[PDB]
This record gives sequence, structure tokens and C-alpha cells, in this order.
Amino acid sequence: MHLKIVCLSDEVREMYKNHKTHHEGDSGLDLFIVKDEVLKPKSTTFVKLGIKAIALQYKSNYYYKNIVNTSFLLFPRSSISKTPLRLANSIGLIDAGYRGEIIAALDNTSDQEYHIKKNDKLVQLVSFTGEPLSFELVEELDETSRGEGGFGS
Amino acid sequence: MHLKIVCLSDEVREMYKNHDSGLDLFIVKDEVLKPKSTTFVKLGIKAIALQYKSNYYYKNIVNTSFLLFPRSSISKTPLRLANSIGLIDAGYRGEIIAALDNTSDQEYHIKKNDKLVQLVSFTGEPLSFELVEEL
Amino acid sequence: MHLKIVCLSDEVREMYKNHKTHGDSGLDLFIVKDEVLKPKSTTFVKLGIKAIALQYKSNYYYKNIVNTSFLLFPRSSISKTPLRLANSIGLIDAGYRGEIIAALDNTSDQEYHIKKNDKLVQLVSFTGEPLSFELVEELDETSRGEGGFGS
Ligand SMILES: O=c1ccn([C@H]2C[C@H](O)[C@@H](CNC(c3ccccc3)c3ccccc3)O2)c(=O)[nH]1
Ligand SMILES: O=c1ccn([C@H]2C[C@H](O)[C@@H](CNC(c3ccccc3)c3ccccc3)O2)c(=O)[nH]1
Ligand SMILES: O=c1ccn([C@H]2C[C@H](O)[C@@H](CNC(c3ccccc3)c3ccccc3)O2)c(=O)[nH]1
Repeated sequence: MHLKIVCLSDEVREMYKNHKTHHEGDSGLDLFIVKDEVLKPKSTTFVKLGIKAIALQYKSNYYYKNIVNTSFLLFPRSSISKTPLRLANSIGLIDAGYRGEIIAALDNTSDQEYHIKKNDKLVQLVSFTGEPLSFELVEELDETSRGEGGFGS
Repeated sequence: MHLKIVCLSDEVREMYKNHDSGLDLFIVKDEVLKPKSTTFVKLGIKAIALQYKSNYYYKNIVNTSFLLFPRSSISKTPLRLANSIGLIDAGYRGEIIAALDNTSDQEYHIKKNDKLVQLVSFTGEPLSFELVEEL
Repeated sequence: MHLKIVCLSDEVREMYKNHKTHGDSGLDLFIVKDEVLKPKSTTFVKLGIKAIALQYKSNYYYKNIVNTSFLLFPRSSISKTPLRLANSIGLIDAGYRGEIIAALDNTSDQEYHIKKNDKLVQLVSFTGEPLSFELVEELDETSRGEGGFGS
């Protein structure tokens, strides 16, 4: 599976240009926390990840009664387990047509505020097939304004 | 992936007659979830999933296993799916149930027509469905 | 999907030789020793096994049998307990050689006793295809694979 990722700021672009934990073969792509943020105790926070993405896979014939955009998954990283933060929707399902910012809905199970920091890695993108992932940085996902493409401001 | 769905009452049939990687499932009856609880919420349907046969390593159409995901909008409630993602094995013929944890210190009211969970294929392929009398 | 499983003790080998729970999409994994989980805690519970998953090679877009990634799911029956899988679903990458661990949140205000033979989690293929398994002594020639020259 190949991800095309639009970074929503120069700061975010710099993070993904120097991605330090992605290796050839990996089934998950770590995503960064992109801004220091305080998560309220016993709360759900919709944490913006500063990127938009599409996933590309080979077309397949499927029962329903070359390369195509496909749905993909947002998993917690195993290392989230040492924190009090949990993914509210368990596993995120990003449909093939979504052009919005990728968000992690994080439950803070602690009675204390939780500080997340730029460069923390709490979630990862994954293919439905679990196949190795590649990615590249692009300026737009498609021609639409939500896709960050097309004419004008 | 194609689902054949048995609705377990005419009220439920009505909901699915008047109903993409996930197929939203409805809460089919108003219900109060106790504070700090797990409730097995019955969804009033049985279902089998059909996909093309594949050669797999071990040791035309087949019924296959499928998944029960939370909807992303569950996040806006205090309810969480207890078993994370439900696995419905190919052999299952029972009613589909969502095990919902109410993390609130107060009771939570779910209503008929609420959509908290969805059925998903292992491949994330588009889903179709039809209503049947029998699996 | 076919799993090659290394059991890390004879006690664990005894369990998997006599499985009893296993065309199924999930392979149940055992709790392998009695353990007490503290209240309001996350415990990294060691499952006493290492495992590689094998599938037929498939062509994938990226810019005969192979090692493949696989998943650690809670069992549906975990729902009746106060235990929850901290990371939702575990992702085990192709060829991973460490002991498989279940990170379990005890959401109770009471300590929770897990017991040898309890089944709380299961291994699952990304395709949901039936699973087979066999017991092996090593995954590869490396010490982390439990193989190769000893001492
Ligand atoms: O885990 C997910 C799952 C889906 N989506 C995409 C596809 C979905 O179509 C979209 C839903 N946005 C919701 C929202 C709800 C739960 C988790 C994330 C996002 C939302 C955004 C901002 C505030 C409050 C809720 O996000 C996502 O970004 N992350
Ligand atoms: O999330 C799931 C996972 C599996 N199943 C199917 C296939 C599994 O083989 C089966 C387990 N049924 C149990 C049960 C226990 C926990 C969560 C859901 C369901 C049950 C049966 C009767 C009453 C109340 C609960 O349900 C399901 O309906 N939902
Ligand atoms: O649920 C999972 C997911 C991945 N892994 C494998 C593949 C992952 O690559 C690996 C992550 N190991 C971590 C760890 C952290 C949380 C939960 C489990 C495992 C670890 C354990 C003990 C000490 C230090 C770290 O475990 C696993 O054993 N169980």
C-alpha cells in the first residue's frame, strides 16, 4: 500500500521528510503528534494530526451484489499502552473518499492532565491487508479544495 | 463483500429496507445503559458475509468471517466497544450483539435508530447487502 | 494462514499440544501462569510464545510462501470481565521474533486474578482466513528466534 500525504504546514512537512521510524517492509506507518497539547483529565480530545492522506493499492475483483484509492486504518501504536490514553473508536476506519485532516480521538483515562508533545508517536496508519507501506509527500490529494488542490487561494 | 441479513422482527426489517467500507447497524430499541457497565446490546439481525473464494495457506463464493467496528462517532458518547473490534466467524448463525461499555458515572440512554457500530470486511472492500428470511 | 509457534516452556508446550478450542478465523491464546493484576492498571502479560505467520505471497503496490504480519484481537468473552486490550488490536509485523504480549487494562477498582488456561485473546489473519498452527523449536537461526548455537 502506498500513502500520498499532504502536510498541512511547513513544520509538519519537516517532520515527515525526516521520518525516523519508518523502514522498508513495515506494516504500520507511525504518525506524529504535531503540536504540544494538554489533554484534560477523564476526557476525549480530537487531536489533529496535521496531515491529509490517500492510500493506493492494486485493484482487486470483489464480490458485490490498475491502482485505486482505498480505505485504510488508524491503529494505536503498542506503545500507547504505557500511557493512560486510549483510542476512543478502537481502530479508525478512513474511507477511500475522505479528504479531511486525520484525527485521533484520544480518551485520557487519568484523573490528571496529560501532556502530549510534538514528535510523540501514539498512532499509526495500516493497510486492510497488512501489507508493507510506502509513502510520499504531495501538495494535494486531488483537484478539490478539501483535497488541497485546484485553482486559487 | 455481500451480506445476507435476517431481520428478527418486522420493525427491524423496516429499518433496513429504508437504510463504502462499512455498513452502519442500528440500535433497534430504546435502552438505558447503567453507569460504569458493560451491556450486551442486541442488534436484532443475523447475517452471513459472502466473498469470492481465495487460495490460502493452511497446514465461486464462500461465506467468510467479518468484523464489527465502532463508528467514529461513538467517540462523542461515553460508550466504548468492550472487545475493541468484534470478530464474527464464518460459522456464526446467531444474533449480532454489540458489547458496549458505558464509561459514564451516569446512565446513558441509547435510542432506536442510533448508529454506534458498523459491519466491515477483512479486506475493506465495498459492501452490499440484501434482506433474507433464512441464512 | 499458518503459524509456527515456539513455546517458551514445557508447561506452555503441554497447553498447545492439547489445544481443545481450535476452519476458525481466530486461534485462542492461553494465559500461561496465574497472575494478579493490580486495580486500575495496565499489565504487560507475557503469553509464553513466539510466532511467525506464513501466507501465500501476494503482489502489493509499494514505491510460494512468505512471513506475514498478523493481529492480536481480544476474544469476545473478554467483555464480561473488567479487562480491556490497551492498544485495541495488536499488530505483529512480518517476521517479529519477540514473545507475544497482551497489554491488559484492569478497569476494576479490585485486583483481578487471571489463571493459567484462561483465554482472553486470539491471533487473527489480516484476511480473516482459517488458521492452522504447528509447534517448532525455533523461528530462525538467531538467538532472538530461539535458534542457532547455544553455548
Ligand atoms: O479515527 C479516525 C476515524 C475516522 N477519521 C476520519 C474519517 C471520518 O469521516 C472523519 C470523522 N471526523 C470526526 C472523528 C471522530 C472520531 C475520530 C476521528 C475523527 C471528528 C472530527 C473532529 C471533531 C469531532 C469529530 O474523520 C479520522 O480522522 N480518524
Ligand atoms: O462483537 C461481537 C463479537 C462476536 N459476536 C458473535 C460471534 C461470537 O461467536 C458470538 C459471541 N456471543 C456473545 C458476545 C459476547 C461479547 C460480545 C458480543 C457477543 C453473546 C451471546 C449471547 C448473548 C450475549 C452475548 O457472538 C457478536 O455478535 N459481536
Ligand atoms: O498487542 C501486541 C502488539 C504488538 N506486539 C509485538 C509486536 C511489536 O513490535 C512488539 C512491541 N513490544 C512492546 C509491547 C507493548 C504493548 C503491548 C504489547 C507489546 C513491549 C513489550 C514489553 C516490553 C517493551 C515493549 O510486540 C505484541 O506482542 N502484542
